[PDB]
Order: sequence, then structure tokens, then C-alpha cells
Amino acid sequence: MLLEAIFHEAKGSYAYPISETQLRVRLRAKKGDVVRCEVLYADRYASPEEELAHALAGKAGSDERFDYFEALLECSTKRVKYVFLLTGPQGEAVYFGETGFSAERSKAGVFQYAYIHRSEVFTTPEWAKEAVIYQIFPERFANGDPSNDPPGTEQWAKDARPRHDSFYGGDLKGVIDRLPYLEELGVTALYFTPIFASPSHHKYDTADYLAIDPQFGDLPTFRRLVDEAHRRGIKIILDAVFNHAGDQFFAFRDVLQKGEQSRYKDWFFIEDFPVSKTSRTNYETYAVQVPAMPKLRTENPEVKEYLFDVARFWMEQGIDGWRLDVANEVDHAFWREFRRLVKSLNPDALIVGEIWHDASGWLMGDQFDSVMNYLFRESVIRFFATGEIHAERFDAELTRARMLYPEQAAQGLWNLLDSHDTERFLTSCGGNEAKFRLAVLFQMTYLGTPLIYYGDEIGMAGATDPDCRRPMIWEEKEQNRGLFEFYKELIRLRHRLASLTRGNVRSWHADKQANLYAFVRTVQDQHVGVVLNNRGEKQTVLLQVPESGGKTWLDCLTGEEVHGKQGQLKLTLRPYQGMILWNGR
Amino acid sequence: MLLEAIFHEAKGSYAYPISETQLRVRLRAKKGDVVRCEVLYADRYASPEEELAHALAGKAGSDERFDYFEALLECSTKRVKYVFLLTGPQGEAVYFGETGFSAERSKAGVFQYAYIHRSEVFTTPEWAKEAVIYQIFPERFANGDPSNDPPGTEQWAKDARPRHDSFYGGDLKGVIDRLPYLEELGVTALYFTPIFASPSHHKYDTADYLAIDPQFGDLPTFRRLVDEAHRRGIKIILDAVFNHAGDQFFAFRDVLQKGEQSRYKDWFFIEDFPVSKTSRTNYETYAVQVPAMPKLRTENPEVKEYLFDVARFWMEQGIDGWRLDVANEVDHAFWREFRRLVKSLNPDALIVGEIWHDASGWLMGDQFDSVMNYLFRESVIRFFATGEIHAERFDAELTRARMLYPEQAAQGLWNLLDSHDTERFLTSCGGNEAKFRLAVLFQMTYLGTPLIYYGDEIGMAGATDPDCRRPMIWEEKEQNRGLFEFYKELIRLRHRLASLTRGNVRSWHADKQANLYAFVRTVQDQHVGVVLNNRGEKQTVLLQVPESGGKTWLDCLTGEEVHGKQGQLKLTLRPYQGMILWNGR
Ligand SMILES: [Ca+2]
Ligand SMILES: [Ca+2]
Repeated sequence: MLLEAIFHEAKGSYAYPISETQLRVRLRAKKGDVVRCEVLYADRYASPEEELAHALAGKAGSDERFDYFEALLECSTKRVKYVFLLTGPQGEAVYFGETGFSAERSKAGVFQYAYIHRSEVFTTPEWAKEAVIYQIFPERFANGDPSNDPPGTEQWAKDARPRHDSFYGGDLKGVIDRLPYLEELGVTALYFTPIFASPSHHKYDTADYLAIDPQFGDLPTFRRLVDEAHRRGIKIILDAVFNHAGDQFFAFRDVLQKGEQSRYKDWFFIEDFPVSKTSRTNYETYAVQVPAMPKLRTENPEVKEYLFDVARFWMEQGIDGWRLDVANEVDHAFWREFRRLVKSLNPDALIVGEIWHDASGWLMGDQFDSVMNYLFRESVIRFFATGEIHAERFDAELTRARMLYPEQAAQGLWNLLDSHDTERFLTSCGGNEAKFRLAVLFQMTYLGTPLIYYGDEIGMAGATDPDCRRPMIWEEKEQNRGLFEFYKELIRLRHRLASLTRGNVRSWHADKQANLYAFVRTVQDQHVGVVLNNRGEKQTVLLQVPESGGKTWLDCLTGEEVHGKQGQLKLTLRPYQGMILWNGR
Repeated sequence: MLLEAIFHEAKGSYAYPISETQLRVRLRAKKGDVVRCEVLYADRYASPEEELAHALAGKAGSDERFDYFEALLECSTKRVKYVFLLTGPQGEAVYFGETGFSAERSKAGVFQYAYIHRSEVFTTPEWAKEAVIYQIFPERFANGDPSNDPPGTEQWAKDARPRHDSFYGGDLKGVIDRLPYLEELGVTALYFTPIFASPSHHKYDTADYLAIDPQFGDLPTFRRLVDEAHRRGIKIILDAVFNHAGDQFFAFRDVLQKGEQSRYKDWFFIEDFPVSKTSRTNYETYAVQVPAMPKLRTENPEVKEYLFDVARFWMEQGIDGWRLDVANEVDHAFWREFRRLVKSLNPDALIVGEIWHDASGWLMGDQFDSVMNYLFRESVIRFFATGEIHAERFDAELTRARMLYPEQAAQGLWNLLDSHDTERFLTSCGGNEAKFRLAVLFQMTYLGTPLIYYGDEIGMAGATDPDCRRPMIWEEKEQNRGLFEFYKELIRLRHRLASLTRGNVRSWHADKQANLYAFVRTVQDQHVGVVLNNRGEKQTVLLQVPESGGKTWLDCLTGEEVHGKQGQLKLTLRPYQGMILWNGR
């Protein structure tokens, strides 16, 4: 086999504890290059003559070009050393260790996970493991209070087509008046984009971190919201913009007024004074040349303490976690310490970050709890919506992703289908509900945290920003209640089937030709299989199911009861029809 | 080219800054699969249609199975995204990016280094970059005061053969009196193994972390050592053992007496009560069943603060750094915070850890400065002493290990030939001085910090523990001043050639049959190439040297002048001879 293609490291996403005494190990090799992977391990101080423990590494998945093996090691000593034994299609065996490769186990060496400290066990809030988040764009969700609408606000109508400078008066009061709705839908948390004192429409340039923007409400209204949401079993998530502030931030305006006399001059990155100019900037900002967004020096103790204080103020109000913006642009020390602050105030506080690239460096367990799973969307958009990729490709994109980070993180990734910065997925589906409904079925049954974008649930459509930010449709007769009930049922199923929230993921079937994909979610002895027929034609498939995994399945969506015969399960799926098979365990 | 064998990551040892605006990048590939590696980069926020930067990745070296390419990206924005352009033997062009491989740049995606914060640019003390450490085991170095010799201390003789419980009276005063000797040798720093108050002989079971063991001296004596040593240009590095404490440790004893009602019960890992027993361990300890060494609970804030106070104390005495024992078993959060303390107290304090396996997780820049380079010892023992490997294998082992951690670490790794836990290298060489010297010449010219074990500079030989703890031979008549002088010359040269202390490493030539190896240290324009004739036979070698690096070289050890012609340098080395050719720049 190609040893130069096999990889592993005693850390990161290939070696990490899941418990105080259990070490997980991942090993990858060229697809087809290895057939069996076994792990021999023992305590690091074990006598060189003592016998080693054995652990079989199952094929956890495979992507475009790699094979992935995962095994669980029992380390009662909390210290472990181990070597890999890899067997090829031709029985050729070889040990893989820290030293390298060899036919003799001794010469291969041994990887070592020094010690497993309880504090370094990746731990995330339980309520998040089986949660469903609903993304709220305040300015467009509900106008509960007309008295705070900004001047020039436009009529709230379904036919309205938002313009970049539009206003609709969306506010926190509406979110409250509509809480019965979210509860009915079944969401367990609301994620709000920025809503803090700011002069712009987007509010990404914070002016006052300790205050709700007047057009949205006030502390009183916010406290009311949090309280009314909680008694409804709904957590609250706010957006944290700590990378940069607005040009009206008290600390910045002082520097604009006092130049080097400002006690806050080092709260930013300035090249020379005076500090200011239009189309030109003598201080670092978000992206390139954005005057309204002066970068904050999160490395500075003053800045750090201040934001940490800002977090305390809002955590005092009862929020349940944060969504970090441009998180990847603030120092790690800051994030490490922030989590400590946050987790000590609330062990169940969530920390979700937004990185548009491999976020492993932030997802080891000492910083964020998870991040937005943009990969999920990319694979989902192209699979159900544009159809640029087929089922076998879709399977790969997904798998490659799962093995990207530790399970504690993969399990909590926010899987969104769109956002306030993208065209609505229904539109991406060219308006076809058959395609949209299928995707949502997948979103609601896959590994991670489903993130619902306001309105998608009743079938709102629209191009990218700002057309995706159309005012929420509240007239029941103008809403797609058929769709609305679909989301409800999917959400209800996801709540009862433990496998769907806390189960692993395994690919079941991938037909590049028929474009049908299947996977199974597992927890304990329970198994739930999902079959997706992504084609505008009726198709029939043959899935394999050895009696050991059950002999009869019940389609949780239709009640239909199918039986497997001779280790196979015959299934006929209707156009864009999805099936969710439960084995009753 | 086996694509499944190419590796990279925008973190760790494959992507790291060397300055606030300079990012280093490394790529791994199957040997021979890539002949040209170039990187195309731009600002993370740069427009799509903007001209991409170019940076050629030179081949940094190769090992047993891989090739390694390196590049330095100029990133004025401290923000960068990049894509690799790989060229094979047959001219095939493949792009490599976060998304994967493709003949098209757009489909390859791009790796991203989100942001470069100065607080994250690996930084190590300046004096350690040109330092030459000297390992001292107090008990066997020198007896400056017999009044502290424990009963049973034996005579100080060259032919003395120490037993496990022997006592010679080595003490700090002794070190003081011998400072002139050490200063002459040219060592710039002194490293003491544990020397704190302990009831045992080895002193690994700390009883009083705030006091020097009476057998070595008193606090006032240590102070005398630091000042007198400092004025000779010699630093002091103390060995700290925080993973576990002694069974006589004040905090521990409180539990042995008050049992469960011990105010310090949560400071350790205690299974059940009574708190202890003989030959049987009912509490976690170092290794397996070590009643005198109960593991300290560093995860505990009370312990952390205490160990830190202990740290502050000794740093207030003026020490210059720490050598951590069994550090790989202490939580990272602890070390991260330890560094912050130590460094704030003294930015020049050194933090060297001891971990016998891939320590990348501790060598990112937020924890240790370096570790003992055990891989170096193995490469020198098998190449110089046992002859287990030839010149080509030596080359690989060296190359592979060099590429394990970021350059800032590699440059400051402690390169030891032996220690209080092994036999004298001379013993490993079977008494062959011609071999010992060549290994030392390499040690003195390779990348890393040379570690000299007390006595080795005067040719002390001996078997492993306790024979490696033989009393220092101070009788000049009995000293191999011949070797001693050699040691001196190398140390001098090292201090005069910036490239030997701060330059990189590149293999120059390797021959498995002739057993001849050569490498080049380069810094700015200075080049110094080392040629090793590791064979007991006079050999001639033809090295390739384009006029670019110079056309004339000088052997610093003999003063011989060598000239190159048509890009070749013909050198004749005597049995086991090594040359150090300076390009005069
Ligand atoms: Ca309003
Ligand atoms: Ca003495």
C-alpha cells in the first residue's frame, strides 16, 4: 500500500479524548489502499514485555480520495501509547507509529497521548446537542411597536421588494408578540444578528455595546423578550462583533477628538494623526478601507477587559450564548479567555463562531463550541438546488467535512441553508418546492444543528441581499402552511429520535447515476436511515440491511412499514421523495 | 504524483508567521513527485480579479519518504489566502488548496491565514539563540564545602565506581569555585537538575519547593552563585518538577495526617482513605506506584497559584529560565499561563520542556520555547557511535525531525549527546575519540542548542547510571585537555559565525557508501558548510558549489584554503575528520 498516503497525529482531529479515560483515534489512507486497521495500545509506562490491548478501527467514512478509520481506546490510566497495524487487500501487514513504518512492530515506534486532563475534554452545552435554531433578522421579522420605526419606513406587505436602504420597523416587540409562533414551530433558540446601538442600517459598526438600538427596543423590552422566550423553552443568542467597532464608539470618537491625547489611542491600529478621511483611512478597519469600522486591539488588556465586561452585561440579562463575527481575526488568547469568562458565568452558554475556512485551530475544545457549517450549505446548494454535483460527490463533500474536526464540534455545527447575505434557498431551488422540501428533510436529519432562516418555513423566496431580507409574511392565508407543517413534523421527529440529535453518521448508499443518497444515524442500539431520491423521476433502489441491524423499518414520515428480505430492503421512492426509516430501537 | 501524499495546513508547523507581516509555509509531498512548488497569494479581502502574488517555494530538504517545500509570503495586511502550484517530473501542473486539487485555480480553492497577531509570533530569548548550555548534576560536579556532606560520602577519585546509593558531596559552593573553569570553556549557561529540598538522593520528590536542599547549600549560597555566575556571562537554569510532588511536601503531609478533613485534599488525585500506605498506592502518582511522588493537580486553581508563587520566588532570585520535568503530563492551560507569568517577570527567561515524543502541541509559541532534542541524540548515536545507520539515513532522520516544529523552536532545541540517565557518549563510541570528536564537531555546528554534560569536555567516559555520575576529574594531569581545547575552539567558532547560531540548515551531500555527510548553515550572505568524513579511511569528495555562494572557502579548524572550480569543490578528509568551511562573508 502507499504508506506515504497514510496520515495521523496524536492530536487535533485525529487524536482526542471524548471522556476522561477514553481516547478516540482517526487514521486516513488512500481510498482502497487499506482494508483493515487495528490499534494496539497500552499505558506509556507499561513494561516492554507486557501484553498490549487491541482495538478495531472501523471505516468511519471515505471522501473523494481518502479512506477514514476511527477507533476508541480505553485508557484507565489516562496515559496511552499506541501503534497501528494496517493490512492491505493482499494481506500485506505493516505497523504505523511515531517512528514511521516497519514490518516489525517494535521498529514502527508508537504514538503517544501524554495525558488526558479532565479540563481538556471538549464539552458543549447539552441543550445544544438536540437543538434547532431560528435565525432572526430583527428589522424584518415583526414590527411589534410602530413608535420606534425609523423615518421613511415602508408598508409591510407580501408584494413588497426591499431595497438596500429600506426600513420596515422590525423590532424586539414583534418577536415577543410572535413567540407563540416560534414555539409552535418547535425552535429551541433564536439567533439575532446585530442589535446594539448603531447609526447604520446593518448595525455592524457598533456605537454603544451596552445598549439596544432605539429602533429595536430597550433593555426593558429585551429583558422581557428573554424572559418570555425562556418560559417557552427558547434560548437567546446574540451576535458579537468584537473584531471591530463603529466610528461612533466612545473610545474612537475620543481619539478623533483628542488624537494622541486620547487615553484610547491604543485601542485601535492607527498609522498617523489626525485620524480620519473619506475613501482613505489612516487606521486599520474591517476588510479594506471601511472608515465606519475601526479595528479593535483585542490584544490590549484594556480592550479585552472592556469587551469581557460587555459580555458580562448581556449575560446578566439572561442570554444563552454568542455568535462571533469575524472571530478568526481576533487573537486566540482572547478567545481562550472569553470562553472561560462565558463558561463560568453559564456552563450552558454557547459559543458559535464564523470562520469561512478550516476552523480546526478554534475547534479543539478551548475556544468555540462550533461554527457555521458553510460547507454544509455548499454541498446542499449544489446537490438539491443547482444539481451541479451528483449523489456520490455529495457523499464525499459531506464526509470530507465530518472528519475535519472533533465530534463534539461536528455534532454542534450550525447547518444553514442560507442567511441574510445569501439568496433564499427556495430561490436557489429556482422556486421548486419539491427540491426545497427534500433538502430541508436532509437538513433536519443530518449531523449538526439545523438553522432555520426566518421565513423559509412558510416558503418565502427571494434573491440575495437585500431581497432575501423581505418582510416576514404573517397573513396566514398568504403563508405556506403545508410547508410550515412539514418543518414541524421534521422538527418533532428530530426531537424524539435520539439518534438524529446525538447519533453518528454513516453512508448507506450513493448512486451517481440515480442520484439517490442514503445515510444512517446511530446512537446506542437505535438506527434511523434516510433515503433521498434527488430526481424528477420515480425510482427504485436496493439497499442492504443484515438482520443484525433489524428486519423491519417504519417510515416515520408515512407510517409505511417495510420488511427486509435476504439482507436487502426494496424501496420505491416517488419524485424528490425522502424516507426516514426507524428500526424501533 | 501521489496526491494523497501531499500535505498542508494553515496552522501548526506548516503555516506560521516569522514576523508580523511574514508568513512561512511548508508543504509535504512524496519524494520526487513534485519538482517545483510555487505559491500564489493575495490579501484575504482582495478582489477576485486582482493580480495574485507569486512566491517560489524552495525545496527545504527531504527525508525517508517525503520532500519538503518552503516559502515566505509577504503579507503587509497581516491577512493572507494562498494556493499552491505543484509541478511534476512529467510537467503536470496541479493546483492545491483548502478545497482540494484541480487543474483549475478556481476549483482548487485557497488556504487561509485569517490574521497575524504579534502576540502570536513565536518569540524566544535572544541570548538562547547563541547559547551553549552546560548540564550540571550538583552532587557529582564539585564539593565546595564538606560541611554539608552527608554521612558515607566517598573519596573523590578518577577511578571511583559509584553505586546507586553513593555520596560524593557535590554542592553549589563547588560550582561557585569552578566558575573560572566553566567560563574558560565558554559555556554561556548552566543547567541544574532538581536541587530543591528533598529526603531522597535523586531529589525528584520535592519536600520544600522554596528551599535549596541543605546537602547542596543555602539560599544565600545560591544567590552568590547567580551573581558570580552572571558576571562570568553564565546563566542559570533550574529544573522544575510540577507534575508531581514529594511525599514529604507540606501540602501532601497535611492529607496524610488530617485525611479527608485535609484542607489540601483536592490538590492531588486520591482514590480512597486512609490517604496512603506502604508499597501500595491508593493515590495517583508519577509513572506506576510511586508513593513519594503523588501527582499534583495543576488543573486546580489553588495549585496553579501555588506553583506560580513557587516560580515567582526563584525568578526573584534571578534565575534565567526553567527546564520542565515530565511537563507533557501537565495541562496546557497551565503551561500557557506559566509562560505568561515567567515572561512578564523576565522576557529573557527560557522555558525548556522534556517530552519524549512529537511535542508540536507544546511548541506553538504559547507554551515552551523548546524541548530536549532526543531525536538528535538518536541520530548521532546510531551514526557516530553504533554505526547502525549510514550517511543517507542520518540525513533523513535529521531532515525529518528538523521539519517537525516551527523554525523558532527547532533553532532553540536542546541537542544533547547524553545525560544523567545514559552512558557517556564516549562509552557509546566504544572509547574511540576520533568518533567522539566528530560527533561533537557536528553538535557544535548543527541547528539547535549544544548541551554539554559535565565531564564530557575533559573526556570522561563511563557506563549508564550510576556510572555516568562519576566525580568530575579536576586533576589537569588526569584531564584530556586535548579534547577540552577542541571543545573550546568549537564554542569560539560557534560564537563567531552568526550562521551556526542563527542560520538555517540544508543538506549538502550524503553518501551511503563513503559514509560522508555535509550540510550548510546560512544566514543572510554568510555560508558555512560542514563536511564530515565519518569513516576510518582517507577519502576525497567532490561537492557542487555554484559561484553564487562564493568561490573560495576557509577551514576554520586548520586554516586550509580551498578553491572551487567550475562549481565543484574537491576536499580530502582524513579518517573521521570534519571540516568547517567559511565562505568568508
Ligand atoms: Ca418598530
Ligand atoms: Ca559538600
